[PDB]
Amino acid sequence: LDKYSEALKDAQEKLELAEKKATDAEADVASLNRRIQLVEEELDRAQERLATALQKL
Amino acid sequence: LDKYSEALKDAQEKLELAEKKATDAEADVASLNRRIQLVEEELDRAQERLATALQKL
Repeated sequence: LDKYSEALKDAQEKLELAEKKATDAEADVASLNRRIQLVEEELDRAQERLATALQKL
Repeated sequence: LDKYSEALKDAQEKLELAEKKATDAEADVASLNRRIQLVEEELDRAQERLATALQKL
């Protein structure tokens, strides 16, 4: 009962931590998706500014 | 024993699933991290190309 209870408190805590890791990994997926998109948008802007600088050049 | 064994297999399944929520979220953030590294590297390369175009300008 204890082998399972202990395995459970550990599986359950590991779950809370895996769920937390998932929460954080997902928070990071979302925070990075935001950041990736921000760098993609800023990249498009750098590329547009580059096309502009190159046309001005 | 069954209550703990079941709660355990469920904590373990939830754990494997949460680990996969995290692994998939990790795969996604990792994909995104690769994208931020590549896009941000291009942001900076575009920004550097831009700085170059602007300096040349």
